[PDB]
Amino acid sequence: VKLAGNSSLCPVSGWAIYSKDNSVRIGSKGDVFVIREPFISCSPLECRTFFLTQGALLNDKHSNGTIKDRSPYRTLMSCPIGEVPSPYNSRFESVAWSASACHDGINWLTIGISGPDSGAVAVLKYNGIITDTIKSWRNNILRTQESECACVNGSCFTIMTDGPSDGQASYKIFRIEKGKIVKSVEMNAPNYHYEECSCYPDSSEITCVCRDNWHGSNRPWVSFNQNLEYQIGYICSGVFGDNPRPNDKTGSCGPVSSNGANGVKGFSFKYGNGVWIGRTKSISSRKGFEMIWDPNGWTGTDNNFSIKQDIVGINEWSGYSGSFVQHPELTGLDCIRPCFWVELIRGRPEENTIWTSGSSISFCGVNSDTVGWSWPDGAELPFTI
Amino acid sequence: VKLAGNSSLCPVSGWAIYSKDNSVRIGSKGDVFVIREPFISCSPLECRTFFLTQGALLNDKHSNGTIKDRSPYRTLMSCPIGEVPSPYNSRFESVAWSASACHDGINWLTIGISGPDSGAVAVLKYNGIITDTIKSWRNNILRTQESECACVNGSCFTIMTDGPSDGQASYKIFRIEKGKIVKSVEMNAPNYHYEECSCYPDSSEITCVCRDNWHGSNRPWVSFNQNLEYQIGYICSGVFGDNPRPNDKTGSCGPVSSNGANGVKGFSFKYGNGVWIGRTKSISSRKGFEMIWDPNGWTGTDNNFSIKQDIVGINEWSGYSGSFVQHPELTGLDCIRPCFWVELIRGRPEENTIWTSGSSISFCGVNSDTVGWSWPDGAELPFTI
Amino acid sequence: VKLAGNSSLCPVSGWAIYSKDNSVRIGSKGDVFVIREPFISCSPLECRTFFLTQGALLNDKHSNGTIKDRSPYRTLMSCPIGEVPSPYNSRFESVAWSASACHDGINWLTIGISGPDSGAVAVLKYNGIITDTIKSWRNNILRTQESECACVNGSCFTIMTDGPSDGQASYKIFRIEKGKIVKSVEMNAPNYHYEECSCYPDSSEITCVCRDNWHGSNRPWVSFNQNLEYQIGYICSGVFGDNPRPNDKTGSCGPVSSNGANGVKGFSFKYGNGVWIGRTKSISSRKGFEMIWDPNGWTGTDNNFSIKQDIVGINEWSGYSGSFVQHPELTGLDCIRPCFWVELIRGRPEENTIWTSGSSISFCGVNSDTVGWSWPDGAELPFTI
Amino acid sequence: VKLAGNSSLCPVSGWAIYSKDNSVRIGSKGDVFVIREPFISCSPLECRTFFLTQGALLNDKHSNGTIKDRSPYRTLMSCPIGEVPSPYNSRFESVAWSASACHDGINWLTIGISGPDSGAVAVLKYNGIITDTIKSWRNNILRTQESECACVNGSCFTIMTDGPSDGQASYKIFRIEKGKIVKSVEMNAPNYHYEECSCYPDSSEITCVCRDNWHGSNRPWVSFNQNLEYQIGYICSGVFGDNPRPNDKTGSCGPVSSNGANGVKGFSFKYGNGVWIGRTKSISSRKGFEMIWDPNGWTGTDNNFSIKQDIVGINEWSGYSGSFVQHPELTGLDCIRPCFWVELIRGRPEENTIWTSGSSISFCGVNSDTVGWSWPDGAELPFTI
Repeated sequence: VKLAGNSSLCPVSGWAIYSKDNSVRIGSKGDVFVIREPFISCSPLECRTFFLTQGALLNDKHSNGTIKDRSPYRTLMSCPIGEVPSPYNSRFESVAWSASACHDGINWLTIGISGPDSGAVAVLKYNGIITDTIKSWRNNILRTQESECACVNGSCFTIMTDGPSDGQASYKIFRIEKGKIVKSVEMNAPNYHYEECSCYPDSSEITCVCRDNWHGSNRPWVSFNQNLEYQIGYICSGVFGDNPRPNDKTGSCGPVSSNGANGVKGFSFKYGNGVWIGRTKSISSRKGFEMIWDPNGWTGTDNNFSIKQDIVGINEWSGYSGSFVQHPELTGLDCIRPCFWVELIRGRPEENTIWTSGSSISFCGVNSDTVGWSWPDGAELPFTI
Repeated sequence: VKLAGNSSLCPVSGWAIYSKDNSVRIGSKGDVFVIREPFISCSPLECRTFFLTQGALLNDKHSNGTIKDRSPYRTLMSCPIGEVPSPYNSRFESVAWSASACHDGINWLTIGISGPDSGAVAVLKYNGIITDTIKSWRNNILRTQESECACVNGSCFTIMTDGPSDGQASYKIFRIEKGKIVKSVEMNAPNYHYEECSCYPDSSEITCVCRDNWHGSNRPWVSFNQNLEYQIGYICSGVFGDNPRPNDKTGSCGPVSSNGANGVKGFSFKYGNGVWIGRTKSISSRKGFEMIWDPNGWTGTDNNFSIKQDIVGINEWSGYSGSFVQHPELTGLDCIRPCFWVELIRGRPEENTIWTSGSSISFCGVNSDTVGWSWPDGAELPFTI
Repeated sequence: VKLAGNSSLCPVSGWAIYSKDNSVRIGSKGDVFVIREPFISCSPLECRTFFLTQGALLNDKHSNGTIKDRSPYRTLMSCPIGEVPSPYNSRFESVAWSASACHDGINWLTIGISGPDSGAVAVLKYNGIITDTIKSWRNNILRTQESECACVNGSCFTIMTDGPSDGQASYKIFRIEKGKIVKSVEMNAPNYHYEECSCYPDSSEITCVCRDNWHGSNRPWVSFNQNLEYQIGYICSGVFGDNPRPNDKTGSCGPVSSNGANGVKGFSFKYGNGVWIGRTKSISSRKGFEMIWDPNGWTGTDNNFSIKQDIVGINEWSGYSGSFVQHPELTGLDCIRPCFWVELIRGRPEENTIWTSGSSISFCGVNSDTVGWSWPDGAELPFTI
Repeated sequence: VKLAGNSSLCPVSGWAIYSKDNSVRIGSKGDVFVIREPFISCSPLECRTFFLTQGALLNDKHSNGTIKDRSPYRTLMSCPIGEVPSPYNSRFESVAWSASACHDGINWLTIGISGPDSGAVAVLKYNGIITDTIKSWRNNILRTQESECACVNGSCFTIMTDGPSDGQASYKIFRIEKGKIVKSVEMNAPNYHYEECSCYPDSSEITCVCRDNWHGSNRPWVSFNQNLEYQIGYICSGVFGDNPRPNDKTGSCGPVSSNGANGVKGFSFKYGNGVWIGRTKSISSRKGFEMIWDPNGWTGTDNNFSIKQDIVGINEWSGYSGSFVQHPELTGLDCIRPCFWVELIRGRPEENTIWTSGSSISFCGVNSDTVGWSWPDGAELPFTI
């Protein structure tokens, strides 16, 4: 059966920890991959964790210099949620250095980009069979969401970027039906930057929250229906979500350019005028993580919020964060439940090692009593390599 | 398709060894988890072993100081019975430092407690989906059975404790239907201590034998129906149950306080006025194990018994002990078969290592010819690390 | 649907290699068990290899002194045919130091003996549930076939021995229906010895060829119907079967006491008056293996034969040998196909190591063109331990 | 339902990266086999990778001298596509040093040759059961395709060679129906050499492209219907196929003998008069790989082509190459899709190691936009052994 997306998003007041993966603690002795960008996607029977292996095992000589991110060895794989990425319990999905995966209620769809920086090619697979193929239209690094896409009524929607990472790029929205592209629309967004977007279906409509890697320290968004009729803007809130970001002050609808020249992959949930902002705790480095509920944070420019929940302590390393969705066909409720994941990066950029790998944690929103704590990666670096 | 639980408990005269796990012998070279409290639960198709990993492998540098029991890295996992807990053959269940799991004949229910000591939160999962959530009441260490619960007619019953571990705590009984809490009742038991209960169904009723960690050297019990109408007391037999216990003498129906200040998790089966007491051979440390049949132990205060069976030698290390049952929907008989498991702890508290891990053995009650022997953990400590 | 054993045994003229296990070559780096007596049993869907793990991994410090054969750590496990006995791909069956397993077309039956020498107890499991239990009746040592048993209709037939290994013991035949013993008969065989039998069904009758560890260098046999009406004797051929055997000469109908004081587990197939003898190439040590077709070997005492096939070279180590059967419900033919397995022992009793482990090979009987070769264990001893 | 063939080969204009396993650069730490001659075969549900293990793990003392390609330890195994060949995730198929496997839409058929050089015997298995067995004729090294065969209307067709590898051999075509050899025809091809052929079905007929190991630097071919009515010849193109080959010039319809003393396993697809030649970039050693589209290459002797795609760089090691097919019963299209695989050999023959192992990559043909790149093996030799 298909996967309808006509039911609105569940209102939540807290987040309960779903899964925790101890990849780097177990990888000092066991055989686990050196992974990056570990997003989670769910199916009407189970939820899988998708990661981008670098072709090497942890605590090995082939994990040297894994700060590189575009090599002919990166592959997309998947393992059951909560389990370490290992060669003996992972499933091969595609060969890619940028990827995304979804389930339309019948079969898995995976998009994977692999090729030269000028002329990369995206290969679409439906049930493990190549169905369609895209090529770069502006001859720069072609990127995908790095997260799961949104599938509504049997059609799955993704966003791809092509162009400079510090200038004006080109943005495209795709509608995919059973692995074949049936409609693509190029966004007309001058003075905007969309990159590594997190998309969820709400009311037969798709909402994506992206990162501005050029001149924005808040987060842009785009919303479109099944005919790809889009609306663009930024999240107007004093609770900035990007990293690096300035200290909290009055935001604006336009790209706020105070400390916005890079970013980290993030997300947010729209609840009318409110937002559930998930950001780090350090305005300079990727340290800590927290959840903030701003009652009027989607259109009102002030730094006042209502609820804050602690997820990772301010002294513990953090990284990419994205959002996934559990449909009523799986949970059994009458609405769509929001969930999210966080990646805990530990390695070369900020520590004196030769590699770079990240563990993951996952939370799901509930209407019950929840507590805030710190669930970090308890690895003891450096390793023996 | 759901478990009825309306049959009486099978009368037995002996115990036949069901499974044995050589986790620590194999973990010196292989990749196995550092586990603790490995209870067992059965389903209408198979029986699983549930353990609480610390997030590190045996013979690894991350197994240092695993005598700690409440950390953000402890997770609940499960593996098929008789198999070593390994990253490559285990299934992730929940994130918890105190957990219990059950099967109501349709789907698996797992309760998992994780959070701060003052404010811990229990997350209930039905078929891998978060369904309900509980929070601590008295803001002390919220703890659960550490063993499987009892499911009768589609409802599963558990007991949770909240308060001092050497004083008067608060005790609660829960009824769970398809992951949602339907009814909770707070026990009114002055001068009692209930902790780490082992519950089994018998004639549509639930009986739990718990651990008195405050002033009792015998074991308390509680019995309730599906409406949570409870009866409380102590197992008044001269054959004491806890590990720090006096030499055998006339017991009492109230808490006997001679050597009882820090118990160990155990069990017992009621057969009218009789009991099947499972205890350790040493009254000082967790060494040895045996099963004793007292014909009038549940109500008569004398130290005379009838049958004793040897399960672990007096010079071999022992640990936690709990009880599980096999329903007629699985065995095919007309009554509920009693079974139990023992954990064999090897590590820091009594040996000169840096870690603490435990293997397990299992026994099933039969009406045939059985022998008493010693089935210890044949590990040779210390390890390389 | 249950297995019927009414179709006669297939006439064959050669043996084609079925599977080969490189357990010891792979176990120098990988994690494989230290196994012994690796028999094979088939099911209407697949064939499994059953072995007796000793609780330790190969190339490990717990492999010291594995020449011992009765310890509380030995367990019966199973893995798919042709695959190494690894902890990550094996299934736990029972706790035993002497075991056998069978499939009656519906579910797996496993018998496992574990306990003291004087008082060992056999635990019968049907579909993983304990169903019946036997105790030693002469209180010396309780042994089983170490191979698969014969299943006709829903009943499976095994032979158990109890008594001296160098004197006169007591012999019993069991009929098992759905895990429960329905009829047992004690053999009256003065001046005979049956220790490790290989049983196959032919025409709704069961024939077992056993080991004489007291008198004879030839092999005894027993044949019985479903009511346990047995016939006893010895294989009257000049082509002797046991490993400590004399040079070929005229055989005898009773125990030939020339070099018969020990023995090795073996087999033979009856074809009227003919036999398919599987023996070792060395009359003093367990080296080499071959299959010999004697047209009148079952009753005619002469050393002349017709066909010989080489399976292991005379300079390569060999060991236990047994026979299994592929029923028409699996192969699809109209008769029962003969098959056999060989164990290749490498370790302490003949080499300068600290351990003792064995690999396995399998052959199937065919009416096509086949070749004789040597398929030994290519391990390079000693290891690094 | 059985595969039908019955449809023509899909016209393609490019090749999309399908799978890639990083076996050699994961086996430096993990446990992977020392494999050689991989190939991929697809079933109506999944595609498997078949390899010929040498009985030893990578980075182990038993990897010494893994260049002897005919030993009694080589076995045929299979693992899911894109996954490393490991003892814990691969299935045993047969014992062979020369093998091929196929799926007729119902069950897997595997052919495996193992035995002496003069007297090797091929064992045919259907659904894991030995069904037929065939023996050598000219008492030389009996070879099979080393690739998947072609199954049309429930019958699978293979080619075997027997005779000198530098002279005139004997070639045979087999039709196999449910594991039993139905019809065999001996090819009458004087002054031809057929070896290691790659066969695909097209319009209910079989076309095979082989290697000439005696005096040809181009590639021979053979095409036959279901009654084994064959047509023989050579690929008449100036774009030569074998690895030892001269510089491009006008080809010939016979065995062009310039540098044809040896060869490497390869393939080609016929599209009327055109060819899709897959060859290496180095005319002396096995380095690089590319696909070339010659519009009239099958019959027109000129060196002009129209399309070239880069798959491995000229400075990266390459090896065997073969072709497989995805039927409409799996993809869902209306025609047969062509795909191919490449093996990346790294080890003793060309580098200063003690072993020889190869990774693999796979491509499938599409009518979309594709890019040429280099997807080599990123191993860093020598290892620690």
